[PDB]
Amino acid sequence: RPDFCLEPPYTGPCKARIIRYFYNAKAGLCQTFVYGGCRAKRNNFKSAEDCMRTCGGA
Repeated sequence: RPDFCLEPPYTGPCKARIIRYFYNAKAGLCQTFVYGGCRAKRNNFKSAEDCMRTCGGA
């Protein structure tokens, strides 16, 4: 797994409320967070499957 999977979720400086998935490396699962709408980082996915496919295991 890519190092980016270990980064904390980043909402960013925009004020939208867009529900996205991030890999929570401490729990070993993809969870939702609120993305603000601009300046997304890599541990930000539109679906749980893509999240899990990129960053997970079991």
